[PDB]
Amino acid sequence: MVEAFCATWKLTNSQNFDEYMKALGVGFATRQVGNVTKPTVIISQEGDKVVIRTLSTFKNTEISFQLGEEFDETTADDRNCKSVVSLDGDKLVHIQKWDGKETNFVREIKDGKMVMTLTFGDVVAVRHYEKAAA
Ligand SMILES: CC(C)CCC[C@@H](C)[C@H]1CC[C@H]2[C@@H]3CC=C4C[C@@H](O)CC[C@]4(C)[C@H]3CC[C@]12C
Repeated sequence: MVEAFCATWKLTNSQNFDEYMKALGVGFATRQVGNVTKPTVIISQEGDKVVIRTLSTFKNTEISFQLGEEFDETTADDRNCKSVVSLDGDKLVHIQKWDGKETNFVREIKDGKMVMTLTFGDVVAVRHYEKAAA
């Protein structure tokens, strides 16, 4: 459940991310710095809401949401999206819709690490995070 994700995570490895970035139409200037930064993602629960903070040398982002309740999200690549995060078994599914398009993130816990899968059509990226000290 959500508890399993409530920790501080540090990005260690990214697979197929540049490809995915470019499928999204992410501009070059955001892309090249998105390939080298290793963000710190801090997930917690305030009341009944999940809070996701992201510390990065490019941008610091923060979002709050209740599971299943749609909300406006301005992504780090400046996409104004209608987003929904829900529980899917033991995984979190984050859906983003914008400009008639859609992309999805799947957060899971495999072997102690947080594995996040990003899908835009047939283009898929996988991002790996290790638990770090709070
Ligand atoms: C965080 C910056 C440097 C990345 C560039 C922003 C662009 C490419 C968009 C597209 C997909 C978005 C990402 C989706 C997944 C993650 C995992 C994590 O680490 C927090 C931010 C991050 C990385 C988002 C930040 C913004 C993002 C990366």
